[PDB]
Amino acid sequence: LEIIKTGLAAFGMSGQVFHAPFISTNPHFELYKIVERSKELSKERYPQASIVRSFKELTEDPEIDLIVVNTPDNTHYEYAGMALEAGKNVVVEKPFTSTTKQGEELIALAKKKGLMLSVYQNRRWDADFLTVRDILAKSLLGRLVEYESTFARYRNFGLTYNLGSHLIDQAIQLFGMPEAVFADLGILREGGKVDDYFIIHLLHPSLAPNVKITLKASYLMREAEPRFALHGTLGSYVKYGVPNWGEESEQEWGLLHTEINGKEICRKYPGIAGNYGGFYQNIYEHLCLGQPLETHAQDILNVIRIIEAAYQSHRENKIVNL
Amino acid sequence: EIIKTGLAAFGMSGQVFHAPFISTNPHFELYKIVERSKELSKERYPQASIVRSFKELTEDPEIDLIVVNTPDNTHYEYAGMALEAGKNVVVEKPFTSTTKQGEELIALAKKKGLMLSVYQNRRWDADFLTVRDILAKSLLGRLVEYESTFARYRNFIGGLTYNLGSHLIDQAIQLFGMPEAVFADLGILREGGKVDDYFIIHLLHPSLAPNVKITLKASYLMREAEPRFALHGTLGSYVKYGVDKQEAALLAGEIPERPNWGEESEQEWGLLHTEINGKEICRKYPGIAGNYGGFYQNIYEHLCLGQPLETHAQDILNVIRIIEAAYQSHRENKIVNL
Ligand SMILES: [Mg+2]
Repeated sequence: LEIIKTGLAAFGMSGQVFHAPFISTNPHFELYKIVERSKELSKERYPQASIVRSFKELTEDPEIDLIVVNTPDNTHYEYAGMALEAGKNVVVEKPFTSTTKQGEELIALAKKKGLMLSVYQNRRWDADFLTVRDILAKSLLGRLVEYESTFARYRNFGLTYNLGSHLIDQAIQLFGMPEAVFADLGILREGGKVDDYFIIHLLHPSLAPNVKITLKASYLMREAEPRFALHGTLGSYVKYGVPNWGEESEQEWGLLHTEINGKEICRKYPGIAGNYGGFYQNIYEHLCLGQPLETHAQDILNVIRIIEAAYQSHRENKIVNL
Repeated sequence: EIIKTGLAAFGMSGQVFHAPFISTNPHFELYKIVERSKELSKERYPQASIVRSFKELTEDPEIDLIVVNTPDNTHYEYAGMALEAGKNVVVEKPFTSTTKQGEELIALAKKKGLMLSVYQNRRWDADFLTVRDILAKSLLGRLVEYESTFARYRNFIGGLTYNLGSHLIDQAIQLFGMPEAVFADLGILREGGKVDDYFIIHLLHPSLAPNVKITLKASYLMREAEPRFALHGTLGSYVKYGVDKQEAALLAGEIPERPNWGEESEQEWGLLHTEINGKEICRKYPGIAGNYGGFYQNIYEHLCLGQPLETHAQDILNVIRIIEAAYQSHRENKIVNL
């Protein structure tokens, strides 16, 4: 009900694309202060923001309700820590912290002080994932029985950490944490030193324990597997991959093949647009209206636990129970 | 020169998979057909002799080969009777009710110097034959991944892992050998279902290619079908949809003799996306025709020309070992090491 005065820690790509346009347009937030080291780039589009020269200046201002930590990766633990100690709610960009221990510390500190600690991941707000969420919300496939998600690439010259994070994040958000993890990893390309292939099964996710989950990525898929393939009792949705913050061109549309009002339909499906402002609207609804936050920092720790369970599964040739 | 053949039953399997090929192959005579009460074979095979019992096949001194395609419970007894009587034998799946019975039959046939084959016809599906061709020609470069799936959609109502998984596992073993370990996850995804109607199986480190990633899958709830095959290599990929058309044509009563038998259209062919002499190509791959007659042609080449038998009964025992490991992996929530 009171406007969330927001300090933005950096005005590089991420500040200009992921953060400032939505803090600005959202009427429940004020783009109040922006850190720029020497430049005044933000003046042109955001003339009512005040430019400060240092991060500490955001933490020392009692008017600030929220600090967005989108500075370089190495600064994240220190900066989020400074902001929380100063009594500010915090958004940190992925990667949240350099260690799990650090992440646990910050969550505990936020809990102690009654503050929000959110982790920003732009892919949560992309057209493709939101379209999948919407298909599920509307039960277009009937009762869902299978979910598959693959990052297909073709490149010669670790994947489970780099692309697995996004896939695991999205699966946990839709279906909850699994009882167990199977993973098989590969180094498929000659001369490779880190995994360039994985397949992961999340066994019995808490919200939908009967749904079969497959997460995959590979650098040797010259013909791509689907970015999403979903199967239900009434139908299927299959989507192939190419920020993704608007609508999608026809070439990118998924195929929806299902039963609607008792009639079989099989058509390319435009889906719904990306909604990068959704991140901030959810923060508003959480802080002001007490609604569930979709981006709690504990999510990231949960993804890391799954990533580690996947590497353990492969290394030990075992199903890892959680 | 000519293999005199007795067919143990003229039910569906008899009319679809066996009689049309034993008949059209010039190296076989469809000599005798067991029909216990009917005379259904007279219309299409009027030169065959109808007998009323299985014993009339095994006691026939002029029969070289007996095809055991009777109801499932007889198969051990019937194959044993045929072997003891000195005949070469084909058994349909299920080979035997137990593994011990199967091992017994294999040893008996070996002792007597008799052929014991198990009918596994999907080795001659158009799609799989085409896969063998692509691999033979190294079109994908070095293969790194093999996915094989039977996608079905039937949202209403022994398991799928036995019924369809047997075919997929057999194919995978033929190409890549036996795995070191098995992971499987099975499901009953349909309301009211009594047996598994979904499986995913990983055959981990197959002997002949231990770095190739293997996924075998089937489901009765895939309204939009996943590929029948998706193979990936260093240079490219091959992706195929659909199923072999032979069984439908044979069920309709089409005679398999003709030049275009087992052929697929350009639409049915798989997509090959790879590098051929330096250049990227992406096009439908003119495939190998489906050839269920190849099962019998192989039997002839084995018995008459001393060539290797492709379909040893031991192959199905190997397949069953994998199936049992898949069931154990699912039931016990563990990777099963062989
Ligand atoms: Mg205020």
